[PDB]
Amino acid sequence: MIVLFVDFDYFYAQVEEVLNPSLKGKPVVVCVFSGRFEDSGAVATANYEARKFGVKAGIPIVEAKKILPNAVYLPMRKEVYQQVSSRIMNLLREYSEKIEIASIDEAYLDISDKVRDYREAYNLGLEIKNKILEKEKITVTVGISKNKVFAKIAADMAKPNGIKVIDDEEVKRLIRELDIADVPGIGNITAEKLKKLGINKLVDTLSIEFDKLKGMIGEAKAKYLISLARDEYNEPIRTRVRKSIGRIVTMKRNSRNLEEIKPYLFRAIEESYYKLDKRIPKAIHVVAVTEDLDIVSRGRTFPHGISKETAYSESVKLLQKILEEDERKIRRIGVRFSKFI
DNA sequence: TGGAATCCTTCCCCC
DNA sequence: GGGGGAAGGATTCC
Ligand SMILES: Nc1ncnc2c1ncn2[C@H]1C[C@H](O)[C@@H](COP(=O)(O)OP(=O)(O)OP(=O)(O)O)O1
Ligand SMILES: [Ca+2]
Ligand SMILES: [Ca+2]
Repeated sequence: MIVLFVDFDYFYAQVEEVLNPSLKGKPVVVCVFSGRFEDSGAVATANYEARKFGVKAGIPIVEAKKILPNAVYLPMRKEVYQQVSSRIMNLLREYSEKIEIASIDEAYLDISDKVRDYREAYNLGLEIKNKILEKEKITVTVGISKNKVFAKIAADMAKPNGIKVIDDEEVKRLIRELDIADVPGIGNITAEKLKKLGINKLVDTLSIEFDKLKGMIGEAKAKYLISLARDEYNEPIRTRVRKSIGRIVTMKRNSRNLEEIKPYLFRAIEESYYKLDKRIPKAIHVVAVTEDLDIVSRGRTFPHGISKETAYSESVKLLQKILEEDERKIRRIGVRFSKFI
């Protein structure tokens, strides 16, 4: 068992660089304009030029202009990055058949049937970093170990433009040494529960009675951290498929009025239906982001697939259900479509 | 901001 | 008691 994990660096920004090389050397910030005010929006990502000054994914765009008033700010062109990504995936598909496409910018490859050890793996690493640098002009970080979680961690250490092997002895210290907050799947809310439980490192997971751990963070998560800690996590590489498709959009004002919201909602369905493209959903959800950034959703499953005129009419009922059941104003509104035939 | 997975808890119908 | 749903929310990650 030997897993290789690949992670395209500062991806959306690097793609705008590849597309206009003049941009190299300059701090680049790829933004998502919400279009309420001027520069209402958030940061989708920035190159390391910008990132070293605090500008990063999820700070408002106004906050990023106060730090770097002369950086280059580009609106997000997703469809573009979506295609460049595909082309690269295809490249890796020739390095192995066992390949999990994790996100727009990550993939793990099972390379047992291709390689004999951590030296031969390394070489395959550089063989690939190179081939992507060559064909597509994009730098990636490569992390390597016995499973996916440690391949990913390896990569976090080695970024950007890095390559790294975490071998079976280094995994051993890391269970003791690694801060559990730095484990994939443990976000701020689990990190805090785990601290008040006495777990700051991966290895303190064993010192607790399981059923207390289950009681704090869930079973699924508890079994995960446990197996990880017993050098015993070993989930395989899967070809995961889209389970849902949707679209959420921001209104120029916060509103409670049904006629004010509807056309935002209809545009969301429209784009959603395009994105489906010969896919037929059985489930529609209406998601609202209320004025204080809380998220409330109402939905419905059908026995048949959903056509557009049915998605139109049913979506308005579920939005009604939200206004009725929740007293707050509405900042964002959209749809998600799941349960494909 | 915008997208999408997965888990958990609760409710329900019913052997 | 338990299987099998669905629905709504919570959490994470990119
Ligand atoms: N919070 C976000 N909001 C919008 N888009 C995001 C967000 N996070 C990530 N993305 C998008 C843009 C990123 O380029 C892409 C990949 O994310 P990610 O791999 O974590 O970091 P990154 O590619 O920007 O740089 P890095 O090399 O540091 O990981 O997904
Ligand atoms: Ca990356
Ligand atoms: Ca974290």
